Amino acid sequence: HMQKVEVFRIPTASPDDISGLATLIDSGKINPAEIVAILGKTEGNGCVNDFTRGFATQSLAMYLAEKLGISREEVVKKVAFIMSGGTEGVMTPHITVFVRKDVAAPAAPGKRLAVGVAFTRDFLPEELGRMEQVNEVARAVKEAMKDAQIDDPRDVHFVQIKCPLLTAERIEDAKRRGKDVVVNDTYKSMAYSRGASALGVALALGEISADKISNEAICHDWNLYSSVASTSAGVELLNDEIIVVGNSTNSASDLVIGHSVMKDAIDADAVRAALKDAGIRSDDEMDRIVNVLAKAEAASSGTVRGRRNTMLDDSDINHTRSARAVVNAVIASVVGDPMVYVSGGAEHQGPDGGGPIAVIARV
Amino acid sequence: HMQKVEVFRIPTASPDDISGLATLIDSGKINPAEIVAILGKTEGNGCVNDFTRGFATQSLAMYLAEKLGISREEVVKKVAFIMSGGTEGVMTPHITVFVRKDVAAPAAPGKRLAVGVAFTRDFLPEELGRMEQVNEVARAVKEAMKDAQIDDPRDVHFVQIKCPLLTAERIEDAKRRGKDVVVNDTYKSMAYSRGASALGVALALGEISADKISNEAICHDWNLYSSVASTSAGVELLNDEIIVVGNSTNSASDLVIGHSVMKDAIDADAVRAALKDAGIRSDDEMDRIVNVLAKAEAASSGTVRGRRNTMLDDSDINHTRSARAVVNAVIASVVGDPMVYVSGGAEHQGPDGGGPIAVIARV
Amino acid sequence: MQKVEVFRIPTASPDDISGLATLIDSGKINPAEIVAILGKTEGNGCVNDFTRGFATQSLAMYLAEKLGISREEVVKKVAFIMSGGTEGVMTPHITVFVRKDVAAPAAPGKRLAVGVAFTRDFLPEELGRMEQVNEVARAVKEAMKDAQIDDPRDVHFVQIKCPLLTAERIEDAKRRGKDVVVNDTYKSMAYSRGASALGVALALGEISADKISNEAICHDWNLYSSVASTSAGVELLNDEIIVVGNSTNSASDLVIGHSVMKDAIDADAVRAALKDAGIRSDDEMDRIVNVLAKAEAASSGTVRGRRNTMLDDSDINHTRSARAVVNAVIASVVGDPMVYVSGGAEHQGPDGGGPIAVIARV
Amino acid sequence: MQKVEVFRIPTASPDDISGLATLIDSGKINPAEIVAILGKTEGNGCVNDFTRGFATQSLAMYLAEKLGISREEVVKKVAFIMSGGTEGVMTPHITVFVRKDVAAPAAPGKRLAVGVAFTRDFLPEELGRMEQVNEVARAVKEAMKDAQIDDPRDVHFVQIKCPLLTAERIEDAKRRGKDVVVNDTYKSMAYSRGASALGVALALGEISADKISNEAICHDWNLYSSVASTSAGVELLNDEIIVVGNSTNSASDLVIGHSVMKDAIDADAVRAALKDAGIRSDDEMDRIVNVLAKAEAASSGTVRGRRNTMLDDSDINHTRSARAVVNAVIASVVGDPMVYVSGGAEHQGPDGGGPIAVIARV
Ligand SMILES: [Ca+2]
Ligand SMILES: [Ca+2]
Ligand SMILES: [Ca+2]
Ligand SMILES: [Ca+2]
Ligand SMILES: [Cl-]
Repeated sequence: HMQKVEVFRIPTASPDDISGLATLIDSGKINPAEIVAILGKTEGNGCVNDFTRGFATQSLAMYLAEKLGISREEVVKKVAFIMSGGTEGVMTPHITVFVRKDVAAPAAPGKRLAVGVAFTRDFLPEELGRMEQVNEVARAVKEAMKDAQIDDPRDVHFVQIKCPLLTAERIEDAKRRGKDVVVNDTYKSMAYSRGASALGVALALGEISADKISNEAICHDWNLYSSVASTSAGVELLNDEIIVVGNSTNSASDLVIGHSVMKDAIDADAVRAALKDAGIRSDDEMDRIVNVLAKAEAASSGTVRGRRNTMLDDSDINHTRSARAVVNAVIASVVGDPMVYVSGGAEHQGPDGGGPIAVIARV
Repeated sequence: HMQKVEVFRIPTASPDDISGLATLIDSGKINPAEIVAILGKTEGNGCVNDFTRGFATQSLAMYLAEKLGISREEVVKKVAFIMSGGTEGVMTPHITVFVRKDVAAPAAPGKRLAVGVAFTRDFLPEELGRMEQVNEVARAVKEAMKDAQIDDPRDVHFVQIKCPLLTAERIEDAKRRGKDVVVNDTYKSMAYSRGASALGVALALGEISADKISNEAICHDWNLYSSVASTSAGVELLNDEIIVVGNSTNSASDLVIGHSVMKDAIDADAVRAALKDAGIRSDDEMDRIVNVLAKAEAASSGTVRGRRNTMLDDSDINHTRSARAVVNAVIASVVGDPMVYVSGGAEHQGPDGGGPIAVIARV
Repeated sequence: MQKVEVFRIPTASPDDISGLATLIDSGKINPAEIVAILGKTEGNGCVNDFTRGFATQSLAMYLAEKLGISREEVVKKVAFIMSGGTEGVMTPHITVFVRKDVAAPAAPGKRLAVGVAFTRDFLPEELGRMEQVNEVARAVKEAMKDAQIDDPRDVHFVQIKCPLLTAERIEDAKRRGKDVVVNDTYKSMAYSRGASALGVALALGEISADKISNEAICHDWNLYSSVASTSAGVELLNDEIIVVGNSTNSASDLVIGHSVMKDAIDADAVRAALKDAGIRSDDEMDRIVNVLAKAEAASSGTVRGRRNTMLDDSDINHTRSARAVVNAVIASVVGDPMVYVSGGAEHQGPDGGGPIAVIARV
Repeated sequence: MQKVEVFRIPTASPDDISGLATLIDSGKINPAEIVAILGKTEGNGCVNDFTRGFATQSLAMYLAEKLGISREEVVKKVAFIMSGGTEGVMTPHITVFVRKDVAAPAAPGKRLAVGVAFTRDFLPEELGRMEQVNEVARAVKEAMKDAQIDDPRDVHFVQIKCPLLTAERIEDAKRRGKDVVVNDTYKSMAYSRGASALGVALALGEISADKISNEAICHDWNLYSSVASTSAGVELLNDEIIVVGNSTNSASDLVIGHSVMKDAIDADAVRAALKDAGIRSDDEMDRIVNVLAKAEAASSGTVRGRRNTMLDDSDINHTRSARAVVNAVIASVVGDPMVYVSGGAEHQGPDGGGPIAVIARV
């Protein structure tokens, strides 16, 4: 069972811009029936009140439903739509479209890019940031691995998740139902949803043993983390959507993925290590990049390499916005291109203050 | 001898503007040795990273030290400096200067304005938002009442407090010392400091019995509140400073204070009730206003009179900023003047979504 | 006979159509008779506010599918004016205008009437200039006819959506060798709003044409309309006009009245607008359908002699602050923060003030 | 013979003088030899940033008390340039310049030299206009003399603090019958920065006087200085100038070099500036005293053909975003986010770029 994955990084002019995707479909380069996932950077604030994420998904679902002659509801059941808000600094809004199809092809000369998709059930507000979310995410990650035809967790290089958050109305509704939520704070709820989801990845991949994970460890024990999880929260969904990206011997793709882990927000060495892991060994081979995907965050200590910063004290600009600008700038300075995927808030994703970074590259 | 309190509401051009106070001192209207407290609205963001509060205090302490021929340290030991940041909407930056004269003259008939000042000990970071802060504030409020020569809590109409907050550096240092702080969030720490301080007022005044107050109730049980507490947090101090304002039979002041409680952020009726309680019975009598002092906040329900608002969901503008703009605008529309004191974050200060409102008026 | 019905509907998010769908499914609203929807959407109300477009897309998709027509036809048939920015306590909502033909006598006197017109698309270099003024003026007169209002004194509110400049549009104009009115995205909203407002004043006879030139736009604050309400967005390239007034040829059980806020804290003008709409005492406040107002920071940096930081605050843009203030003032008078307040009142009321209208049940 | 010593000191808050006090109390700094302090302070770096003034007041009060002189005399003697905005990972700090007269001989080649000069106060209506250009140019020449630098090729960084407009100052100008360069407080910072930078270019011969006019300021991006670094603030009414370069008549154990970032992600220019200061490999990075750079949003709204939102974002002003980006780029090259990055680079390097200098131990 050979599958071919193709990946298209498409600049966008606004959250609702489908024109670049339409161009690739109209020219025959993309059969829209073979799209399995779209990962976006959308130009809202990336925090609670970011409606560019939902706007982008609605616009893509409308377009694809009408191209395929099916309902928007069926498109959303069939295709993962993960919109990561926040395009701070020089970060360029874009979408990354994953196309997958069965092919009649012989055995790869090694392992090549593979992608799998799985969705969880919807969560009650009082399940976010708790073991209910951890365990359901872990189940879905294992399902997505099977979908990708990856049996060895060491061949998984990036697990991208969209997960829910709490709004004031959802917290108050939980209160009226007699239920207490993990945190009575809309912005901080994103951290708990991101972190519980990341711990689900680590559980599913065997990066952390189950006996170490409990409600009390979530967003507290930073010794527990996944080296490939990348999680992103939004008002526009009530479940978790999972994209597993790795390499498989059952892949006929002309692409590979590699990764490293940024030890902190300015770790350009880790960017170069991720490039090398994807087969890019010199600046001359940089044109083989399809995209770079990374997590960024403010370290809980309030410092980087012992130097204070204000990210956790700044009441005007939220810390995930600042972290995204910084890490996108670092990556852009290495690869010469700010149109790369950077997502903020890296709870249990790499060490405290760091985050996984993956590169999808042409062979 | 006999206390006489005079109160001067002075517009400012910037946080460091001492010119209006200097004009009143140079004219002989204010003897600087008789200043006991200054309550400011300063034009920073009113949140964690607001340095206009400390800048204003430093500028006033420098100026008064040089006028009095004493050290800045002595001025700060002797005079309360309470700088409430955040001048959103049309709210006009200003300071309110409290002068206490000792006069060999009769008391005025009835009860007239009286002011008392007390400072607590410094608090360790791990004490903010907990019973150590509640109980020490209650002790100091009783001391300030004695300083004001008010022996009946019913004659206390406004208790204004400045209290500390947590920064990322202070939280990390607490962690290094093996201590758990009340909340691992700088902005939310302001709410816990404000709320514990307000409960200390309620305890001291007999508004709430001690047996109802515990660490678990702080910033949770909104049935517990003071009807006169007004608390404000800042990076620029490590203790609580307290100004008790009320009326005393042993006073020669030509001023009185009255108050009410806003039931919600748009309760103009409560503004008019506070004016009436201070002897202002018609629009023509509003020229007797010296200042209006009020607390404002976002209700935990995310609504006002059943109508949703975004204050608790908005990741760009923090909720205390929004609440200050709203309540200042409401008061300004009643009294015709936006140069009034409005402070945001009213945990245990009036009901959830409301806050105390006092008026100092000429007789 | 014309009969206008108006529904103020709370929304849970920019894309929330549930309240409108409830009214349609119950038979209160025939979707074919909707002529305009005026929204407050919870984005920042400035340049990078996509809640306006998200709301319009969601409503157009819902109505297109209910009516069995294309979204393109819906947007030609219905004015969608989405005013972003729900600061302070201001409650997100939509106001739906329904116009029916009824076989009943016109009501005594004058009753609510509405008209809609659209302009052509504008080139970036036309925004904030006489091209926009004159084309809006033509559309306003067209919308007056649509409303069957002959006397401009019977127009009480003219709501407009107009375009703005983004960095990409400015750069494209540069590449084409064309200078724009201002090389500033946020300020371009002011020029678009102001030129559109002067178009209203021109069409209504509030200001004679000889007084208006490119040089006076966003400069001569003596020139203003007392009924114009303009709002800018990235989501359109033309101007959309809703004229609201009263006509003798109307059978609506609603009326509209208005006043002008002299400044951002002018509660007296709120009460005057209520009275102009027939609400003369507090106990009649439940006859409000909605209140619609413009708010702005005064160029002097003061209100009633008192400084504020609106024009100096680099964190929060001045139209956000003005909306929070004026919504709070109105809410404190009427007891309800779910009213329409739009910021940036260039040539709309005096400098620092803005028109305020009340649609009320008779 | 002049010897310049430079101390980069982390700060805990805008008013933190403890690190400087420690260097004085240990005998490493004689406070009477301080000639300039260049700070990064943690306010927003825009109009309503009072951390800059708070930092200057705190340092002037500390130094006045240590020296037994008045604060007023300290401010007449020492340049205090506080650049607000510490976005991203940028670490608040101050850089203290100490100049000693020493009997030592002629150190081989050229070594670090510093000079200081102040302009007169400007009226608000003078900001962004030729009067500011010309007065700054005269002060830059005076500062070069103070530094004992006669050749403009030996000037590597000219750091300036300059004024801005607030609403109150604009109203003052209007009351006096004057118009200001722009009726926009945030944009006024760009005009003050840009006019000041053109004054540097004029003084250094980087542009000819006949090419500079009021109309060119903040419009002709072909006119720029490759060493000017300008920063605006509410806390002063004049321009303060620090010229940093190398002189044959210097005994400093430090040198300065520079390059120009072509855009906000130009790490090659960071490396070039390091190499120009004698740092030839990653293992010599420990010789850095500080890195000083200008950052800005390009007028095109793009970096290397890729769109960004810096000029469209109504929540976060573009100089805040540019500072975060360029500090992150420099930090990733040198391994330390405690470097000086200032935003808004009008006529400082190309459009979208800015000068970058390195002070390094020999
Ligand atoms: Ca992490
Ligand atoms: Ca309260
Ligand atoms: Ca106006
Ligand atoms: Ca430049
Ligand atoms: Cl109570």
